[PDB]
Amino acid sequence: SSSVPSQKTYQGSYGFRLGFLHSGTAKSVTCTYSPALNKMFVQLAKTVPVQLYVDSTPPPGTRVRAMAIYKQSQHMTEVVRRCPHHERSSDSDGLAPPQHLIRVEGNLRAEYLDDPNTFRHSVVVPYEPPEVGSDYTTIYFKFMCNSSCMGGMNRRPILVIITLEDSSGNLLGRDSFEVRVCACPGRDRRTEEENLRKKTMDGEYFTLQIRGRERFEQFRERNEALELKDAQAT
Amino acid sequence: SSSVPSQKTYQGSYGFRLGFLHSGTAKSVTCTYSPALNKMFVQLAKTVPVQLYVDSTPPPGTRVRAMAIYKQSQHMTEVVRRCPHHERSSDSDGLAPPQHLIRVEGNLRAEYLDDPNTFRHSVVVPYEPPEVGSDYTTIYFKFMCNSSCMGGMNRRPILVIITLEDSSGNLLGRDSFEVRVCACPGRDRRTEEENLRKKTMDGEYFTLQIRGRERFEQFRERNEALELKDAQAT
Amino acid sequence: SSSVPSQKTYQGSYGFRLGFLHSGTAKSVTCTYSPALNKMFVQLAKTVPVQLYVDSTPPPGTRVRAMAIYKQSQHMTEVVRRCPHHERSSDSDGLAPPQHLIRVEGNLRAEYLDDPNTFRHSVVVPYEPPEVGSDYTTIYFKFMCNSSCMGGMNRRPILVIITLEDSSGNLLGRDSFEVRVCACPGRDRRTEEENLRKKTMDGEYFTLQIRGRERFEQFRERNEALELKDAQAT
Amino acid sequence: SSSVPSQKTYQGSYGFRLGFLHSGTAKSVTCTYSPALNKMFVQLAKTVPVQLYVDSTPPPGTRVRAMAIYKQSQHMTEVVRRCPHHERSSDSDGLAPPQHLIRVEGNLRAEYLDDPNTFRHSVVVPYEPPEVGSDYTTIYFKFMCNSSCMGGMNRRPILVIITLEDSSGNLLGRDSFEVRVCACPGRDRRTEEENLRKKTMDGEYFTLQIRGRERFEQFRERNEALELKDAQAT
DNA sequence: AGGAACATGTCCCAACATGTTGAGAA
DNA sequence: CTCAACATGTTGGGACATGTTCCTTT
Ligand SMILES: [Zn+2]
Ligand SMILES: [Zn+2]
Ligand SMILES: [Zn+2]
Ligand SMILES: [Zn+2]
Repeated sequence: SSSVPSQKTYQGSYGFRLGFLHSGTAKSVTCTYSPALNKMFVQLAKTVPVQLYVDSTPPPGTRVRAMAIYKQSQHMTEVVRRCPHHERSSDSDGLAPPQHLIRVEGNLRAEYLDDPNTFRHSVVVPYEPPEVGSDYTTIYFKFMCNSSCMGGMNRRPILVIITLEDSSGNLLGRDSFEVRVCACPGRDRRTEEENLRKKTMDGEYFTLQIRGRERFEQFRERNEALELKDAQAT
Repeated sequence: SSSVPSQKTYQGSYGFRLGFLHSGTAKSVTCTYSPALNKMFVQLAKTVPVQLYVDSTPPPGTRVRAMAIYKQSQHMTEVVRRCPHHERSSDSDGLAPPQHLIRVEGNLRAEYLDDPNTFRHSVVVPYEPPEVGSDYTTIYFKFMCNSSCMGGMNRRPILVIITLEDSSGNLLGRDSFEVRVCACPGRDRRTEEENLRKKTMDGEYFTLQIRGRERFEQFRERNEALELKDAQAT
Repeated sequence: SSSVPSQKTYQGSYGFRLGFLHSGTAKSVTCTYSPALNKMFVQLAKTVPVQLYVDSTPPPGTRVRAMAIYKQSQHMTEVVRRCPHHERSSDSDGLAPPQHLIRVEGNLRAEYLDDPNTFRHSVVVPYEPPEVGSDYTTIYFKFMCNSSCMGGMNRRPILVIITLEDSSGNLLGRDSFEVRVCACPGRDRRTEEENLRKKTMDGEYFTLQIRGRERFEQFRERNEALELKDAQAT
Repeated sequence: SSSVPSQKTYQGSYGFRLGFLHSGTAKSVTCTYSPALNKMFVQLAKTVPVQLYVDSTPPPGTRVRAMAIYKQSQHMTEVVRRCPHHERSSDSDGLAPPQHLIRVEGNLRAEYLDDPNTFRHSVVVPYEPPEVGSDYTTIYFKFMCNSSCMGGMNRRPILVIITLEDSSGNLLGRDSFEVRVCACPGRDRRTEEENLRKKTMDGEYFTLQIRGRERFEQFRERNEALELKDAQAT
């Protein structure tokens, strides 16, 4: 009640920042990212690949930490955790405590923390350099609850904070993205981007006609992302 | 689960890449390759010839490893293995462990690895130069499970990664192709190449509103570029 | 797992049976009963009045027990309990254990049992005679979970069994009705009674062949005979 | 070893037979019996009990055997067990061996064991006299595998031998019915009755037009019910 | 407080998917 | 060694299910 985890973006000296795959919005997609809202839509307990980018390799012993907080200010001080139901269910993973919302997949060096003061949960992993011929590293997350789970997130939007820190635990970089765990990411995603379009519509716009639905959605995706970089330029 | 090995193409210092041009005559193969999908269609336990291309002769001790991973991101962290039924089968030649999906044929120097940290399976063979009169080295594989095997791949599409490495295991080159092990390769290939065609024969147009003159310029050219390349499907 | 308690109607020596005729005025109830389904629609934790009818006054020590079981046979063996979230709620009045779904209201003699052999839950109260001027005894229930509560009933229809017994617990009578705890009782009732109607109004003509002259007569004396008795919408 | 037991409808002095609740060819189900085929279509691990009926209720202690045997004149020797895949799947129920096809939940009297010589699988339960306020008995059946699982029944038909046997285990009854555990008991059921009735249909056949998809099923829940009561040619 | 208008998890079933079997082609 | 017909588990997404928000109403 006297300290909330900072969510201010910060590239730092290593140009740290995140990247995500490109997905559709079909009623079959299990995970899909919206550059228009910097928000990930994923089904319960399904893999969420997050790409980590760097301009220069960080010092030895650098770790990456994932932590979730509530987006709305009236809930910001409330620790995000699993609901009574899903909490009362153990998984093959004997590493992550049954109360943690975020898990890391395929990494036995992962470590789950319960802050003794803030009581906030978080999972940390060693920073690994990109594979030879690659420009980024990628971590695979999982969210063990539906944003709607009663007794848990209870329909409250959450934000995921990814920090890059050194052996001492000092901040080296930080980025973030919103998350919504739901039954149909495709549907929910289309709905939100649809409500966003019918809003910031004002001014002089050039018109480009595109052939094909897939090609169009890519062009539209790259377009809405650019309109975001401007949304907060001043 | 287990971390995901890189699947990014990397020709490296030797311009490493794969080829799939092996006639039907001589060792009448029942498999077939589709360049339109970069996917091979083969039957369970049947020879699959793959061509290795390199610009200059690699150093002494170079090897060639083969590893299979699940294509879809929600399965990428799961290790690709054989199904219980086929695993306990006696189709084992001794050299290859009963749990490996990928096998090398006609090479007694092949070594099968069951990683102790990533739990991933793979098979390695010493790199061999092309035959006198050829500019490529052939290698023969065998897939011990149907892509549909329950308990196994379970109808989940897989991707085979071929990496070139030095005696130590350092990456020198990498390439890959999709694989589907079925009972009727010819059929399944027609169907999939057919579904691919229908996907690029839909003439529906969409309009996009672009803000900023320069931006429009960039997007337009991007489109004209894809446009002046649409007329070639004949 | 747990054996399934009998749900067969048995009026017994006292002609025991239930009734659901309680006006809206006085204790304005938000629940509603559908005789066309013998199913009660009520909201979470809201009073549900039920009438007890008997031909002759029962012996001293007679009690009335209430037990809920899942309707569908594939769930019948699962004990009906509250969900984790609502179970840890503070809506507990003390008398009733936090895990019980069914509660008795306005009766401090009510006893809650958590069977040590069947693990089934139930609540009992001493049988009380009708009020001067009435031929039925009223009892008030409270359902502490929504039929949709995950971790709990999980959208699975339940059935409430009311049994009349002697001081020892021997069966003297039994009756029952279905129950659905939802947020909008009125709506859900209309929908279900509506789906019931459409089920008994289909107007598509199909064909049926027979291989006899006698037996045919029976299915002949009923066919063009049921299409007559329809003095409801004509 | 021995051989395959009888399956000739032999009620005996005590008489014996069973029954199944209402089951329509509607694909809106998870199980259904086709009297015109004597085949119990049911999904995987979905409880599907059968009614116990007996005129002269045998002496307490008597038991009802239930076994599975292939109806094909070549596999009748092979024991009916679970596929290698599902075998790994160790269900919570430790009462039934993780290799037995049949199960019976919510019944401590459940008996499971491997034959000492032939090494067969069987389940036996004590004939519980119709309890207070009833007239018959009901046991909860299951099938932990599909009739198509490879490494198991492998697309091979089976019969559930239900013979009432005294405490000792001496013959007393003999009833039976074929089973086809699948994923679509509805479709599958009709896809058989079709080709079934497709044969032998030349002669005097009256007509009858029934209006009402449900009524049609009602005139079928009796007419066809007499195709086993009137059709006594053999 | 009764009730459209959301918000959001499940279900239905016609495709679709895919190993079998078998008769015919070169 | 190719197709046609089957035999059979899985899927895609519109329809349905179901708690929540908030204006209009006694
Ligand atoms: Zn939850
Ligand atoms: Zn297999
Ligand atoms: Zn609840
Ligand atoms: Zn099986």
